[PDB]
Amino acid sequence: MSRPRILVPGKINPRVLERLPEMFETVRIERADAALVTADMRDVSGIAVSGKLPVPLMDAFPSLEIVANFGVGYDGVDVSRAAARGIVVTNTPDVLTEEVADTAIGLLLNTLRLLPQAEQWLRQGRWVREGAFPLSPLSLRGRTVGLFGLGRIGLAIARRLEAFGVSIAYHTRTPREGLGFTYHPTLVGMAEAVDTLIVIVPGTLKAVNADVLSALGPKGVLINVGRGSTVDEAALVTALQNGTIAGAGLDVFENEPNVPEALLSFPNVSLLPHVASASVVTRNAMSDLVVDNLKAWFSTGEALTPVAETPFRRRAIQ
Amino acid sequence: RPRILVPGKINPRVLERLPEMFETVRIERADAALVTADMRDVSGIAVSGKLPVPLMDAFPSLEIVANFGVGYDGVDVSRAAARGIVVTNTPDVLTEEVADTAIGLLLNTLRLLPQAEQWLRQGRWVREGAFPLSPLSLRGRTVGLFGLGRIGLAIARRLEAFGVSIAYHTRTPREGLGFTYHPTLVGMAEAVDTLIVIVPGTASTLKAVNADVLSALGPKGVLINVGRGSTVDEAALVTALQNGTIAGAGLDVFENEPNVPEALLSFPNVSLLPHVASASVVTRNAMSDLVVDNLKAWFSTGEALTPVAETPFRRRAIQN
Ligand SMILES: [Cl-]
Ligand SMILES: [Cl-]
Ligand code: NA
Ligand code: NA
Ligand code: NA
Repeated sequence: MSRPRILVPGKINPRVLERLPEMFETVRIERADAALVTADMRDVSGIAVSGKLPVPLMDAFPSLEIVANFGVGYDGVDVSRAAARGIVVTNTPDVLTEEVADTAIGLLLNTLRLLPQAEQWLRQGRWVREGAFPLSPLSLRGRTVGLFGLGRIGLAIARRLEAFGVSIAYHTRTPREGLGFTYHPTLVGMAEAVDTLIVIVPGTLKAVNADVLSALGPKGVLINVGRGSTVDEAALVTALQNGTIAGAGLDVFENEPNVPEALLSFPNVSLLPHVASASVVTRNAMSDLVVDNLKAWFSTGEALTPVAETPFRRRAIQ
Repeated sequence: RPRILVPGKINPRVLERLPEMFETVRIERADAALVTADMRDVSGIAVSGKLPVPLMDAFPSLEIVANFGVGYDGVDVSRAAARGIVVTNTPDVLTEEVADTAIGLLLNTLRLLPQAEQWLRQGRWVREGAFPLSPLSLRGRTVGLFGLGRIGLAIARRLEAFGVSIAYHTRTPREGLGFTYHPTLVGMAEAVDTLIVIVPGTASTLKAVNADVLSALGPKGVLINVGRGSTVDEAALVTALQNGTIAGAGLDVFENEPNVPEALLSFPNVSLLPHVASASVVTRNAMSDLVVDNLKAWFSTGEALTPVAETPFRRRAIQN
């Protein structure tokens, strides 16, 4: 049994490790580091990876055909270099869409209604000793929501928001035919028109800058759920400090896991440690898609979810 | 001008607007001992919470009690009805806000968002790494509503957009709705994994969510209570959580508020809120406006806006 050999560098969801033996021999190295590649490993034809895949590691495998990335985001893979070598890169879209949309709505409600702070009030004994938690100055009722980015996650968020009875707008570079939402050709224009901005664009130039936050306005609320941040964190802190905007909810940050100290001090801010897809069920589905991409490639010659930059079918082997 | 008693604490918007038509009479607590002789010309009450019968019966010219809240358990409505006194509540203006809170509480219970936030704020994301993956999720869940009404329909509307199936239990089915009806609470709890309690709290629904219901809900079961605390058998809930009979709970209401038993505070799979279902400034302002506009409508048009079912009275001797 000469089964294809798949490298796994460093940590990965254990479900990937569990399922690879269905078709593959797994080659483990402790870190994503070309120094750890031995001569025997040079027949490796696939990689399964979560996070950074340095180019020297990728280029240590002359027979490499496919990189199966864990996550919808694949920033850690040099896709231009992969494309140049005819290497297919796959990601995990679709299976996490609904879970991410759920998290975004949860974060929005927690930011507006202060539910985590209400719970802390109760757990600190203050309901007993001091009385009712103060009324939340904000609410979802009567708000107008602007989506920066659409895609499948944006459509899923928009679908939820319609059912809460809020008006919905969106900004993308091109409008979507068919949708009954208001399209804004510019980000600043949309931020002007709405009081609630939800950032779902993947996110070096931070598009949500001082000008955008100022347009959002004094009743404005910013929600960021990304794979990276396109929010100018220093500009956000300044806006919150000065009352330029009314509140914010953030699941993603410029330099995770580090959150600037100033953001932790505001009473009108909700902070989450990048939990958008972090359920057992959804991370299991992401793991399954990594493995099923590899299985499709080696049993049929085409991947399930290849990225846009690598539209390749499997080549002949001599 | 008609004189309106306000006993104890009430949203300041009520106090602000009463002078549009009324003289306000304030007493520090809802206690008949605080009523003086010159207050006996009072013709209306605006009240939040309990209105003891001796306080209500201290006012021989009382015509109307405008209750702050959709619930009016604190008013003895049968005694009011016997005296020809109209009681009003504040329905409709809080429905969407309450539905929002229910969905927020559900998501927080399933995905552990408040605990995730505490993990971050305690410095544990930095020092220890990722918050654990949540064992539960809204994905693939089946939701059973105990009670329907306008709040239940608003919750159902939200849940449809999350791609979860909806079932409901009430004493009689509703014609027209495309939700699955369950004739019994235990039967629904068997069929679903998520039970949301919204039913109007009555003597009939008291401790209806009992050991049998929670056991039927099952080991992936989650209980959300945004109705009355007394609809859930609190001791039975604690036992079920302790033993893993159910997987989690989210509670905005309790048997003896503001007291929450110590055992409930210890569970890592439980979200607890201090009765905040309608507690935004915008929604409590709308509730305040409806209290005052009920009083204004009574005295200036001869009928109330939102009289309760037990006191379907219009004001006598008015050319309206
Ligand atoms: Cl994972
Ligand atoms: Cl209030
Ligand atoms: Na704006
Ligand atoms: Na069940
Ligand atoms: Na309630």
